[PDB]
Amino acid sequence: GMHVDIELPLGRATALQRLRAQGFCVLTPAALETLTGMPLDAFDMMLPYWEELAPDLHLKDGGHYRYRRHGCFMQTLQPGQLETVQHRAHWQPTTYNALHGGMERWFEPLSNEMIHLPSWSALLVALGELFAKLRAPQGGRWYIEAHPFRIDTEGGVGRPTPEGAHRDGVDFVAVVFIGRQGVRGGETRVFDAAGPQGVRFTLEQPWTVLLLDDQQVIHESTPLLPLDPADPAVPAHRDTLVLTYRSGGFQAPA
Ligand SMILES: [Cl-]
Repeated sequence: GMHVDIELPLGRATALQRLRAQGFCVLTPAALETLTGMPLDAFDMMLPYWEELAPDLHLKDGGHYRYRRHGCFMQTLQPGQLETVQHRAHWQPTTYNALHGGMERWFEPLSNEMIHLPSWSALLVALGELFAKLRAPQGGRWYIEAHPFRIDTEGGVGRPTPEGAHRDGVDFVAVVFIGRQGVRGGETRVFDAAGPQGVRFTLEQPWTVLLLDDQQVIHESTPLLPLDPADPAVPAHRDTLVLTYRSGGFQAPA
């Protein structure tokens, strides 16, 4: 099988061995603290922004209601720096073989206050430094997109993704579990992209992080189901943060 390190904290060197060997690993909240040098209280400062995400009104597929925001960055590895870049669209071609065309989506920008938190930079930088140890990006630069999400069961019906498991068309992905209430389901699955092996596990502790080598694994999560569907007024949602890292540039039409 494959290792789901969801109970014990991985150090950076073990996390690297895991990503090389199986193409993903899980960092417990304690492992994230150790990796980033930031205590969990500093990460908690980000939580109120998940109450202010913008509705994503682009799809009308009868799925659960989606809220999000979007922001992009460039990380330089030596000398280390992280900087914002101008707000930009997110590309969604029907295939990562696409050179041109496809859908470009404008979302609302991340809160400026959130991106100036110490934990925000600590998070993006530490993960970039880790990922560059597996596969160094061209010119020592990562192009990073951040997608904070809330999926709310107050409306819509959750169904399996038509496409099944996906990759993101980048080099590395981090899925950070931010929180959840009033729901079950939302189980993550990670599969070997070139073999039959897979794992299932449910992220439950805030600041648990799933690290993915986007060229070696594919992933998905199962639909949410309200714990108390009989009662509307009880909040029922799941919060995540998806960070993508890409060499060369942001995914974009030529
Ligand atoms: Cl690609």
